[PDB]
Amino acid sequence: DSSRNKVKETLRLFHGVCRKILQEDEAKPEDQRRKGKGLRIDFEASTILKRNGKFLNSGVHILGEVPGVEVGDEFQYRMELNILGIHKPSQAGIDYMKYGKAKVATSIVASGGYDDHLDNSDVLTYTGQEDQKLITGNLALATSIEKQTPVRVIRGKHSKGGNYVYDGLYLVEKYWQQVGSHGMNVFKFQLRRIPGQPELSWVEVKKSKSKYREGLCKLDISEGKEQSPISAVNEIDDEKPPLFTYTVKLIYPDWCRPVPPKSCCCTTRCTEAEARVCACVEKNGGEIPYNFDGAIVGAKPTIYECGPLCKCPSSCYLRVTQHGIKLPLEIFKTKSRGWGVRCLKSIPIGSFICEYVGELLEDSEAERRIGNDEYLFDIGNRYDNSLAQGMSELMESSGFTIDAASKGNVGRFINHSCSPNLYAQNVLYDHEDSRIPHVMFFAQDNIPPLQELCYDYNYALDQVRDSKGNIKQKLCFCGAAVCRRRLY
Ligand SMILES: C[S@@+](CC[C@H](N)C(=O)[O-])C[C@H]1O[C@@H](n2cnc3c(N)ncnc32)[C@H](O)[C@@H]1O
Ligand SMILES: [Zn+2]
Ligand SMILES: [Zn+2]
Ligand SMILES: [Zn+2]
Ligand SMILES: [Zn+2]
Repeated sequence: DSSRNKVKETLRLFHGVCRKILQEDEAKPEDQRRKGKGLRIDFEASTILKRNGKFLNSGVHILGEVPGVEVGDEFQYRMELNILGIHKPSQAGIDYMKYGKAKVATSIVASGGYDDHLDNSDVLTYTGQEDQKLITGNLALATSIEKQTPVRVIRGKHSKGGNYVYDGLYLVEKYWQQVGSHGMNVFKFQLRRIPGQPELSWVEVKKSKSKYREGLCKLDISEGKEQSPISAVNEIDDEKPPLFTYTVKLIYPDWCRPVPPKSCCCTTRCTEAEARVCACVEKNGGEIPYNFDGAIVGAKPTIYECGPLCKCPSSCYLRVTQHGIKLPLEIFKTKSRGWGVRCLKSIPIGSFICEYVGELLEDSEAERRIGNDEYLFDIGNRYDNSLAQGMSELMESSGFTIDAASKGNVGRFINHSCSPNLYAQNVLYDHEDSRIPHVMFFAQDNIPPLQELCYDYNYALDQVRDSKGNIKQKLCFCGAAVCRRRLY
């Protein structure tokens, strides 16, 4: 029930610790950094979580589906498999457990180039293990043929971007022996995916790359304004996306034209390591809030980026959300929540998605809203310090509203979930007005491709009111195992 949430939170804690350790290394002068000399942030984070009892399913083998782990789930590090107890061994490709007097495989890691042909997508050929011997793992995978017991398959790319993918449950059908190219016998196993499971994510991505893709009903809702086109897909009905004036960047009315923020004195990328003063690093409380790869280290009340009069180059480490969308986004028709947003590739945890763009207005003007309050985003105090607290145990609301009813960007189409994979992060760079930060969405999960993007709308129950002025209700259809059942 809450096992999905405990899995996601466990991973979130792991990656938070990883990015903290890495931040710590990136703050050091290049000469004293450990990244070169065998820094293993995954192993340190792993150790920290283990020594605090954070590992799930430890000391127990599971055959078949693991609670809270779903088909399509992606992992950046192999040790995540260890932390969740999906796949116990540190290095070995095959994991197994006792079954009667024998042993059957519970899990395999097919690391590498995988076959990408669509008419064989349910079938997998797996190499075993100078001759390979029918012992331990190989023997267990062979016994799986006799028992017809399910095997978990994890696809491993030969880093950071969707390195391990859980592809679901397979049955082992046969095995044989042949000379490998190293010159000795190896074992080969044929597995078949069990019918009834969600489609493989690589299959969906592959089908999505075609121009004859099912349901494709618009090439670019951006109308050529975003640097990459944002398409629209509808496999549900024949409805087309709502019309609105697409707006890439937030445009300030004259009542809040930016007063020029306090600038920067660095001729190159800002970092803690370079020792002369950077004002923008002090704005962030003496830290760089991003890792050097662009990922947010961890949610904060406010992040300060370098602005228009900082002498920094575009690739400064404090310049991230200001460069706009980089992911290949698209909107698509949901069954019961109107239009939603998703991405055509994996999104690494910590990645910036997009801004909530629209017309800025004061609250008072906000309470007089007529027409569409579906696209009203109230700024102020969405910061969630849960993760920061959890990690510490290991180691002012705003009146203003963004109205995207008439003018906005793709962010207006992002739906609500009670178990969200995104969060809202306040960012300042072209001004220092605390009342009206940019609302920047970041990933708080490693997001598999084509998984719907969602954040917490954070409405208070029984405070959303009628056209005539009284309490209104709306049900939440987010489908999460722990759904709070009402949107407002
Ligand atoms: C900012 S709009 C998001 C895009 C919208 N779905 C559309 O088609 O234009 C918010 C509206 O989407 C719908 N919505 C978003 N999340 C929902 C959820 N979890 N359950 C039910 N409706 C949802 C609600 O009607 C809500 O008023
Ligand atoms: Zn800078
Ligand atoms: Zn600087
Ligand atoms: Zn600066
Ligand atoms: Zn819900």
